[PDB]
Amino acid sequence: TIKEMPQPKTFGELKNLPLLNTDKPVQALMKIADELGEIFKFEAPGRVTRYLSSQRLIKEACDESRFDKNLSQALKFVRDFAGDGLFTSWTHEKNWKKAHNILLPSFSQQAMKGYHAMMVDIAVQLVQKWERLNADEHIEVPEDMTRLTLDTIGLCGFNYRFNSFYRDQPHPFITSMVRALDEAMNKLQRANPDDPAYDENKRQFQEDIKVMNDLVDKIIADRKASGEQSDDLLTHMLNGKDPETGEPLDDENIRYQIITFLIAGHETTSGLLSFALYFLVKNPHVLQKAAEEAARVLVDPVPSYKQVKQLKYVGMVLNEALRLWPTAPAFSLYAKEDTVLGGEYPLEKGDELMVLIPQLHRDKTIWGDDVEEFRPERFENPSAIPQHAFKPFGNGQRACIGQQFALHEATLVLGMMLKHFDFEDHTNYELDIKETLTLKPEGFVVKAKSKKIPL
Ligand code: HEM
Ligand SMILES: CC(C)c1ccc2c(c1)CC[C@H]1[C@](C)(C(=O)N[C@@H](Cc3c[nH]c4ccccc34)C(=O)O)CCC[C@]21C
Repeated sequence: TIKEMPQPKTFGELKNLPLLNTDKPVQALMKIADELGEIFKFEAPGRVTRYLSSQRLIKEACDESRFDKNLSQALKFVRDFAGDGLFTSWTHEKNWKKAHNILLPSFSQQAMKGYHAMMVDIAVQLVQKWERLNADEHIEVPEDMTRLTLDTIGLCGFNYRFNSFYRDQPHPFITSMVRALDEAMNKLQRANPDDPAYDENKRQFQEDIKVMNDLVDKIIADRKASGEQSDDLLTHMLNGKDPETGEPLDDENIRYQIITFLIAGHETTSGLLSFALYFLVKNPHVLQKAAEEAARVLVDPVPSYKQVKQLKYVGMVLNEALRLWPTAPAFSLYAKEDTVLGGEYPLEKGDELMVLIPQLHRDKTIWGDDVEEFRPERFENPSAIPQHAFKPFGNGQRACIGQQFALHEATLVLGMMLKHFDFEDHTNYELDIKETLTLKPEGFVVKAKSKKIPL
């Protein structure tokens, strides 16, 4: 039976647009989904989209014969500096399939054996930082996790050291990247963007793009000028040929790929580690089980690749953090042809869908009544999970190319943190989720008491 779609409250001629005039739009859309259910229409002047929250409908949205990746307005604003890199390109652009074919082997689970030593380099810098704190001191969790994830992708990506553990103020490239990302996100709720009042924003945005291009173009030119073969993605991109076209990536597209990886490794991955540690300190029995696994498995001064693979419970902790607060919380699709969603909702070719991942991950028909509880054991038997119920890394050929990298890095770092320190929630931290490009537990702080185990 063809059904009328619910719609949240309207503001006359502005329709639903003012609902996203908020500093926590994902959390606002989750509350709307709680009220309206598995699908709702969102209208603004000149656009309509449909927000999906149920596994029943998202399993159909994930059918690549019926739906392809759409560039949200968010991605279109980020494309002004990420260009036709993998994340901000349409599936039909030549540079998407070329870069996908060239880079897939560099991002495989087996490729992680080659990045492992570099990931350990940065993970040891984090452990040494925390070992060197004085008794009276605390840890700023998202800040240190971001130092770690940014430095890991810089070193594994391009053999470039941001040296984030040597700094209070970000590296100048990172101040320009963060300010460009903040401008991109700010433009989503900026009425009259061509008001001369925004001339200062536009000048600054162009300066920040120039800072990013200048450093990345220099690193690519320097690498071509040296002939050096390294264990990094830049070597793979300079040498690689697409088997289909037989072509390599050009230097401009390589720059966009590097900027794309640095955005990804600065945002989503540090939020995963921040939320994982938040949930562990709030659930001491889970923390104890994870710490027991780390002590049993990590028997050497630094972890081996194989030891990280044997941190099964730590991997379940990470999946359970991704379930509750996935740090890339939505993605957009368009209908390839006219189609009916869920036997109830007719769509025309081109019609857009948004997948609200945190709400999908709270579908009680999948996870049961205890959906708000942090219970990593939910992931003990993943064959029991119905199709498309768990989507923190997106869908199909447009799924996260970085998934294996992100999870290897996070499992290694969290394993070492649990081996080396006991943790205290010394402030009884009240979760406050700040929304930018990503989600983070803003102001999350802990104390770490060394177990005095040498590296
Ligand atoms: C916990 C960490 C991460 C999460 C939750 C995450 C999540 C996602 C999601 C949901 C998408 C699909 C976006 C869409 O459909 O519009 C995506 C795409 C992508 N991610 Fe990640 N990501 C993570 C880490 C990384 C890392 C570390 C890298 C690279 C080093 C990376 C690179 C990418 C790229 C290049 C794409 C585009 C892939 C394509 O369309 O060909 N991500 N990610
Ligand atoms: C770049 C990646 C990492 C990213 C980051 C944040 C968001 C996305 C993706 C995609 C989804 C997006 C939200 C939830 C979203 O639905 N937006 C939609 C709808 C929309 C909101 N205001 C607009 C102004 C003009 C045109 C469209 C829009 C959209 O962006 O089209 C808005 C906040 C940022 C967020 C989480």
